[PDB]
Amino acid sequence: LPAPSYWKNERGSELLIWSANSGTIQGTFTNHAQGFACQGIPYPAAGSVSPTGLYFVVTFAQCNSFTRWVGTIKGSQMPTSWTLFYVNKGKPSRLKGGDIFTRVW
Repeated sequence: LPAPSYWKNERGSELLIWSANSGTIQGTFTNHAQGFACQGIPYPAAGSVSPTGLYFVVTFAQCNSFTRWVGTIKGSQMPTSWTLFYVNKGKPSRLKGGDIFTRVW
């Protein structure tokens, strides 16, 4: 994982990587989905990078949710799958999906 570096997915979410030394990732993630109560606020991204790939987790604190991405780095692209855990009648739920982050700088 190059660091620092900056990546965006197809939905326009941002991933800023500060460092990834000794395979611990220190990053900042911001969602930009209009309507999501935690969009536009930067949250820490934490995880691990290895020869096998990477994973990172972001907790959107004010929204009682977190997402974990797991994937790999292939040059300027970072394909990943994700699992979101959240709470609308106050009921927790899970969602699953995929993202490709592309390196911007």
